[PDB]
Amino acid sequence: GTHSHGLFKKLGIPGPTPLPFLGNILSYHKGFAMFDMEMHKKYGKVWGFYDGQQPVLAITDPDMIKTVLVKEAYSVFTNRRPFGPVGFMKSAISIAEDEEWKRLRSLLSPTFTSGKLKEMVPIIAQYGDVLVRNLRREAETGKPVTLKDVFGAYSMDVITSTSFGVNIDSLNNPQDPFVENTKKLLRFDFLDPFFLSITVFPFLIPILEVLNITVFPREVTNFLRKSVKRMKESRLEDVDFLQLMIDSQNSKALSDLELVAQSIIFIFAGYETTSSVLSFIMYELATHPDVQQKLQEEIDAVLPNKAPPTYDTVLQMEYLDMVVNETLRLFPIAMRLERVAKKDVEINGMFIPKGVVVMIPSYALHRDPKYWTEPEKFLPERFSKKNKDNIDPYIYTPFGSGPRNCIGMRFALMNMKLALIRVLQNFSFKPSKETQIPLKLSLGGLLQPEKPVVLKVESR
Amino acid sequence: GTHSHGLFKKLGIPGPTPLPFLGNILSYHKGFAMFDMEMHKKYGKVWGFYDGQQPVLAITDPDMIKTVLVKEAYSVFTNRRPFGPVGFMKSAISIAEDEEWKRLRSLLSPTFTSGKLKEMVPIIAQYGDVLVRNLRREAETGKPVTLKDVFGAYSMDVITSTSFGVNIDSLNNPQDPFVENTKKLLRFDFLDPFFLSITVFPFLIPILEVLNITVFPREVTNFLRKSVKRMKESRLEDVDFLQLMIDSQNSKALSDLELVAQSIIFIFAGYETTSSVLSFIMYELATHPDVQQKLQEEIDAVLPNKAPPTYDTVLQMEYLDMVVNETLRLFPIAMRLERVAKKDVEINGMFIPKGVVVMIPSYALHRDPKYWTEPEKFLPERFSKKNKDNIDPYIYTPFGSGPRNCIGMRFALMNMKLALIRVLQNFSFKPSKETQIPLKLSLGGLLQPEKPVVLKVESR
Ligand code: HEM
Ligand code: HEM
Repeated sequence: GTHSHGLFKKLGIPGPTPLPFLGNILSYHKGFAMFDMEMHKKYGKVWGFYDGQQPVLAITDPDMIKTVLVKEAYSVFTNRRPFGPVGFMKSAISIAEDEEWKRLRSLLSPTFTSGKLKEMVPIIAQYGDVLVRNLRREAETGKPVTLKDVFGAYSMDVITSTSFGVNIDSLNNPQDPFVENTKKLLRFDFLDPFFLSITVFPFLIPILEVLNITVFPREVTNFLRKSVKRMKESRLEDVDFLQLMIDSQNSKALSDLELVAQSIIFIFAGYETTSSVLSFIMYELATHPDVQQKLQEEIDAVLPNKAPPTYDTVLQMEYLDMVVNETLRLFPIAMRLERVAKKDVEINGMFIPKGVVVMIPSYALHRDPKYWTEPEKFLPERFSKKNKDNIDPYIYTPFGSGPRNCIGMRFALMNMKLALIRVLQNFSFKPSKETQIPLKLSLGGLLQPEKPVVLKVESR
Repeated sequence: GTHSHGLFKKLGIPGPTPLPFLGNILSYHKGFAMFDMEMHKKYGKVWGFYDGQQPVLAITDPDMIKTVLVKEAYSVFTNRRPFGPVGFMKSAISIAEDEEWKRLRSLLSPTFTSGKLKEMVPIIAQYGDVLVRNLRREAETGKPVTLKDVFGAYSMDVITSTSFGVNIDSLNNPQDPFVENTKKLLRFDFLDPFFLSITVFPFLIPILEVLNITVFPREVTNFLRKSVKRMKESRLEDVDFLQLMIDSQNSKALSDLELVAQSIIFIFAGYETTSSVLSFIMYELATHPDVQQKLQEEIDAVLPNKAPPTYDTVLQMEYLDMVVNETLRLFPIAMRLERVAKKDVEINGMFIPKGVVVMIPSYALHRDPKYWTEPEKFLPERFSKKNKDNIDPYIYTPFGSGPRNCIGMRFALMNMKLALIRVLQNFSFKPSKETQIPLKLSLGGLLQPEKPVVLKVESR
């Protein structure tokens, strides 16, 4: 109906007037980012809209954002919006709620410490070497390279080896059953017809769940469930995420099925995200030769030509950090951050009813001219140690913020940097005739290039 | 979704471009009649629209209308659009389909013959007398009279006595259990929130039916079911619709439950319809004193003052027939006629896919300036025996047409005429200060005055 559709009107909150049943979902016809940009421009600091019957409050004031993401994380804003239909993946840390979430976050946090990270570096390193060799041969036969294919394959190689201990060159072994399964763990397009229908008829989710219909492919999760079981029967008895998880449940203990839910959600959270960002980075480097050259000069200085990167030397590369951060400013692939008000609240003068989704529009904030000079331009100096103090951590939020921020942030940052270093040590990347310049974005539910980035790759 | 929403586009048929999920239902914001008028003006002869995902083809060419309502009634256009949730009322003749319908129509047709009608006339007559006495006393204490209350009560008195043999003065016995139940059998507002939701989510109807949720009030049908049973146990053993029905099943025979379904649907089809039209007629007569006076003169001529009307004398009153017909031209209370294409068809050059609802917009056609001079004016002479041959029976369709037209047409016409005669013999009807002039129509799903017609009633 429209019973909920008078909420923001009643609170004096501005926003696009909702249609019966649909709410404002027709405003998604150009994707999430364009919707949020336009609403921001038109309504200002705060606006309300409806995903079907679901009220969503967008906030843009960084003190408000602090209150939601940090200060009242545990009291009120603990969970993201409910998500289904799911089966056992209900126990995935990204989907879990309240005490169940707070428990998983505790069990898993030790796994993502820098100390653990540093021990994982040799493994990630090995597939940098693989990425290079794959790159090199796709180059010495001089045709333009599809980044998503080579970085996609890199993204997988690193997850498997660092999570399970499965050591596969996915690019050259694409019909390996493990590869064929895990490669299906792509990000959801919440603007596709199934999810729009679920948004308009959310009362159908329980019907789907009772039939065990789930948006995580059953065949894949079944396969991974069986794989995990056999590896646990290979480790017991005879350095990866699985081992650390195996060891932790070896004590309120990581259940068997819970363990596998986390393994799967890690792939899901890390696979296409990491691939996408690396593609964006290489696009920026290719279209800004001066930046690519300067980055190559830093790498060569820190690592006298082609010395292998280490954890310590990665942390030494300031310009590398700037390029990664500025690319993430332009392309915050989550686009929005979300928390549900689990009870009535009044934050910074504004009353928010229980059940409202409070949304932080990262993409819109990242490109807001009020906080960023020439926001559409790629300018790494934004993040130089001189200019860096100028950056509000509640305006710049590519990994979110607070207790429920990206738990794999450190790993993803390290992963990408190690990829970039090895790749840049060996090659230069340049536009091809069929490089899309300037880059156009998908008008779908995922922040990605409209067409895959294709670059000419030249050996140094 | 919108899979169906490209149908008319594919057939080159014009119409309002549909929204996802909703189709064109937001176009109903001013009711059915205004929607059809506007679409007619804007698209012309034919147009297509979507009630949710359901394609509806509106036709206005009288040869096309003939083909649908008459020529291909049995082959293709046998049923109206499916209607639920219903329980046992599935076997009501108005709701039944195909062979089940064709059977019920045969079993029930003998009941609505003129010969039967004439035998029912004394019974209907008695409640004309009751209507008058009720009117007279509400008048001699001189306050403006709410037509829907007095005609509403008349409408019920005639159904009960002529259908079951229940003889009640409903106006003065409003808490009689029979009255209290039957008075709930009002017409559905298909633009109310429940029906709009069912239109957008028709896949929910079977879920409702398996829980025996039904749009016919269960308490009422239960009561009427029990009543019918006790009267059948009073007739057996020891002139109305029930008796004629009782006698017919006394032989492919009218089942017990089927009998009761028909009794109920008759009330439903006859109660508010008859009341509404009588109210419209009195409104026209009150606002056109010359017409009311001329009608009173005919009645007095045919029935030398206050002689009781008979079947034969009713048929003698030409100006009475003209006034009734012209009121029905202005206010065709069904508004639309509908048939579903049960298979693919090509009528008059135009292909119509199986499953499309073909709709004839009676209200729009009744007020179409191309077929009617000054269509908004009340002009009984339209239907004078001189001008009457000028009337296309597929443009003027207040009772529909073909094998599935209004089976109670004769009865309803006789009923109203007998009411009007008795009422006009005794009173004159005039505007009150709070009479709405000109009359405004409801913007809801039912063709009715926006506010109830209230008239000053004066004894002759
Ligand atoms: C550059 C790549 C990545 C980006 C841009 C990214 C971004 C994000 C963002 C914005 C959130 C939501 C934070 C919030 O709501 O405040 C998130 C959550 C999460 N991410 Fe990442 N992520 C990336 C890679 C990874 C990787 C490699 C992992 C590996 C484990 C991972 C695991 C997770 C998990 C488990 C959550 C949910 C945390 C929770 O609910 O407790 N992500 N990510
Ligand atoms: C002035 C009052 C009335 C008007 C304007 C009216 C009008 C209509 C219309 C337009 C239809 C659809 C015809 C078609 O689809 O071609 C219809 C159907 C029907 N009407 Fe009436 N009606 C009235 C009174 C009555 C009464 C008193 C009865 C008593 C039995 C009745 C019984 C029915 C039935 C059973 C149907 C469905 C017939 C079938 O599907 O076979 N109506 N009516």
